[PDB]
Amino acid sequence: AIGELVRYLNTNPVGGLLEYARSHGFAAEFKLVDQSGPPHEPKFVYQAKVGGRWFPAVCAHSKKQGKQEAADAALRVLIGEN
Amino acid sequence: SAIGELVRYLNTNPVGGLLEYARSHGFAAEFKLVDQSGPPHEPKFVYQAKVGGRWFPAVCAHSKKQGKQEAADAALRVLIGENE
Repeated sequence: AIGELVRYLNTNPVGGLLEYARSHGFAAEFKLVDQSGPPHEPKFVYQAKVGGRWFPAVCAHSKKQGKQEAADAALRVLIGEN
Repeated sequence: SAIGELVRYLNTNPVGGLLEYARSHGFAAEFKLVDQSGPPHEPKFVYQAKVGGRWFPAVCAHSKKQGKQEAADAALRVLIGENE
């Protein structure tokens, strides 16, 4: 359980968080909280929601990185709780 | 928690509501600045509430006062969703 959470924390945290959700029968989702900036310097704020619970919101410079940064924050919260 | 718990604070005093919730669990209610953007005369702020080891939905606002209010309201609505 904890081992499965640590496994993909670095290489693919979205994948690790999605598998945690799948193992418990609920969803992991990545809320796009905000988009700012001009095309040459876009900024996104993302936050994970897993099974009705919300996790630290994070910033990033792409949607793809934003989702991974949000998943990383969520996994670290979950690793600590377990 | 029972139907109606915390509903009193919605749209009247959401920050004070979250402060009361936090005290009932022995924690401070925290409002975290997540991001700031825009030019100095038209800022945008993203805030989210935190109570102990629990996090709540992040929200966007044009001022710190409005961001905290909205973050508190979003947090209360998550908590009210636990009522049954």
